[PDB]
Amino acid sequence: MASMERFLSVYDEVQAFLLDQLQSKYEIDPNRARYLRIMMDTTCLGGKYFRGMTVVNVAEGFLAVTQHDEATKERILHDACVGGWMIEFLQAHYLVEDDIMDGSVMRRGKPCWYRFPGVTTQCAINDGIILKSWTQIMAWHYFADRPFLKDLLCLFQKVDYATAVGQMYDVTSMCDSNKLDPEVAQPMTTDFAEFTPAIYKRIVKYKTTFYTYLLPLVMGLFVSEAAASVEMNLVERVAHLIGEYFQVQDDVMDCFTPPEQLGKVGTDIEDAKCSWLAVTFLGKANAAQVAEFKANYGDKDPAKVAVVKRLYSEANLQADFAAYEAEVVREVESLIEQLKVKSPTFAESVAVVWEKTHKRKK
Amino acid sequence: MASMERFLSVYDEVQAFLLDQLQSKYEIDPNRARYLRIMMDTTCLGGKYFRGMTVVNVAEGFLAVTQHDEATKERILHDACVGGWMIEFLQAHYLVEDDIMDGSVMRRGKPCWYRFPGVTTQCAINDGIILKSWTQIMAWHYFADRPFLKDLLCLFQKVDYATAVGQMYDVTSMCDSNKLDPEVAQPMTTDFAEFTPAIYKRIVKYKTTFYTYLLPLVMGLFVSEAAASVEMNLVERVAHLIGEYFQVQDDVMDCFTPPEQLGKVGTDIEDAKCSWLAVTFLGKANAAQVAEFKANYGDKDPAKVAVVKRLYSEANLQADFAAYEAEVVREVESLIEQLKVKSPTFAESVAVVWEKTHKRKK
Ligand SMILES: C=C(C)CCOP(=O)(O)OP(=O)(O)O
Ligand SMILES: C=C(C)CCOP(=O)(O)OP(=O)(O)O
Ligand SMILES: CCCNCC(P(=O)(O)O)P(=O)(O)O
Ligand SMILES: CCCNCC(P(=O)(O)O)P(=O)(O)O
Ligand SMILES: [Mg+2]
Ligand SMILES: [Mg+2]
Ligand SMILES: [Mg+2]
Ligand SMILES: [Mg+2]
Ligand SMILES: [Mg+2]
Ligand SMILES: [Mg+2]
Repeated sequence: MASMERFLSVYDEVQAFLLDQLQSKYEIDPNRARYLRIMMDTTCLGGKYFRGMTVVNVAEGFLAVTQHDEATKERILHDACVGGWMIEFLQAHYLVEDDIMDGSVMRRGKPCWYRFPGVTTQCAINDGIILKSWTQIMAWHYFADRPFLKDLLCLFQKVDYATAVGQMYDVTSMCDSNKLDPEVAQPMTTDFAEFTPAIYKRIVKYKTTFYTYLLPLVMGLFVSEAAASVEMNLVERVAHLIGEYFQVQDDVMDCFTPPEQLGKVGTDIEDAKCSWLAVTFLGKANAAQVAEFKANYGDKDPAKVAVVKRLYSEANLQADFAAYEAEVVREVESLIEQLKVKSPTFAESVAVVWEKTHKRKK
Repeated sequence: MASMERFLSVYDEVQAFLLDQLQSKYEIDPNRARYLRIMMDTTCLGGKYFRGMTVVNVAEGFLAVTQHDEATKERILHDACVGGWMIEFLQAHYLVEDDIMDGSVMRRGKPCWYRFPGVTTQCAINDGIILKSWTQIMAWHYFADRPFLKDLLCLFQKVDYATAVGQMYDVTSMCDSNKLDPEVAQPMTTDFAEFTPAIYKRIVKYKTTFYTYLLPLVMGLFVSEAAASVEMNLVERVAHLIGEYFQVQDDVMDCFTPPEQLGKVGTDIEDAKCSWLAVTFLGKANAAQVAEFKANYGDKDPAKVAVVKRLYSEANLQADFAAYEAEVVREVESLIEQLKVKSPTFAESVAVVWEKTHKRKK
């Protein structure tokens, strides 16, 4: 509501500072400033801002149940917005490199940045790297003399690294561990032995949950100086859980949601990704169903994709997702309940985060 | 050399720390731990270690004239090495992405990281990103209670951003600035109107000088708690001057130093880089020489590349270089003299940095 407007207003402020500074300190010319402005806008906007708005929400929750002088209310909320944009830009960074890494065509209804007619792949790689650097400029500039600066940055470091590590689990999830070797070329897996719930869970824990859930939540606490007033173990546990469900949704939608609605084009089947559908399929498939899977998965051929998708339809995975959903709903409620004990209001924020995640169709 | 091996010993400490942390905190498996170990070795080792050793030298220079407890001596020298390695991992990061962006084949006598038989481009982009995250994991781990932690991290960020911006100038140095529009396909320059000394200076200042000279020198002062005893404006001026000269050498070597000596294969001509040779050549070429250049520059064909090299030879470009060097000598020497005023030992450290840079053959 008033929350979204404030968040969006801050972007313009952040962008102005960044681009103005490129002029006065970095000798940028008008056309390259425009290039980076459009880059920023394309890769940072048009998402649903779940991450960014979570830190705002968490911050709002503590303001509402307490009393603050108007000045201190604005500092915190502005800080929450800047923090949120740090996260949004960090995802921008990830999505840029990820689309290149996954050979994707579309993101958020437009071409992937690296596929923009005037954008070279080589430049896109560096653009992505600029996006992450931007998070650091904005933290030092806006949070210069904040008590939480050191904790915020340290946490940002840890989360970004966990995500880089997860991306390598993800991007190497179709290879055989025992044949993984920089010196020797290696084909994708034939046995699919490493398509297990445990291995799947580990990829997702790192590539997704830390920066999508833990960071927005804990960052919200940081700007409020309210970390102490929650059971951090619970925050961690609820972030990993909602985070995992989030990625399961993403994996399902990759296959089943029309691009016209999703805003992106699926590549999981073609890239031989250890997705939730593939693992769950191998969890229930008979001998003939497995054999057909192995002969068709991980190949660009549009016909072979249809054989996998057909197999996915026949195995009632759509319904296995419901049984997973139901299970997750129980666990989330359980953790929300446990969060109410020390912080009834943060638990409400987590409830909101959950409902948004639960109800999304992207 | 003894100090070299002492420096390398800290690399083993850092590696062992990173890798052990991946096992105990990141659920890494032995095989991926191996992969990342070899990635680290290939990307971080085999260079001259100029950047890393420079921070060791700076610190050694202050220790010789200052009063410290022996424990404090050991700490400063260990910090020096760790900081040196932060910088070497930062270059590792830049070199991995840069070799992808420039389409290069060889780095430090071996294939570029992305050209390793079992590496692939998509995980190489991420490996590169991992390298930079390591610099931050290092900083936070080894420097946690250090008074210079905030200054070091803040300088590191700015330097990193500077470089990223510089890579953006570099990678778009062959487009007409007016044609720079992400919406519209990007044809290479035909007039070469932007191959001017001032435009060349801008690229180099940002892509090279900050991370190659400024960062290690100031790093040496931070870990030493010796920043107050230098004129920082002098440090900046000398860093940018020696840094530019360093890059000039690199551009010359790209074309003239045989790959067996250089440890890398030149791509500047192929990529249509705004290199020193191109800028200098275009600044003295006659009408026919310009024409033939325009007809052959920026193409992969080895016969084309040969003509540009043939043209460069006839243009007597080693004579422009000797004239550039002779003046750089004057100016560097003048800055070293000025540094002696507040800091004779730092001045001497800059003379050593310069000496090594001046007669490097790769
Ligand atoms: C972490 C994942 C699964 C990438 C997609 O994130 P979103 O679908 O939340 O992307 P936007 O809201 O930013 O578009
Ligand atoms: C080539 C440039 C200008 C980047 C630095 O490379 P170096 O020449 O310092 O490479 P290593 O010593 O790290 O191999
Ligand atoms: C950590 C990077 C997040 N990646 C999410 C993507 P993926 O499913 O993990 O490749 P996408 O489905 O949005 O392209
Ligand atoms: C950060 C940019 C430094 N890269 C140096 C390279 P370039 O000449 O700038 O591409 P190389 O010649 O070592 O490949
Ligand atoms: Mg993807
Ligand atoms: Mg991906
Ligand atoms: Mg996906
Ligand atoms: Mg290069
Ligand atoms: Mg380059
Ligand atoms: Mg070069």
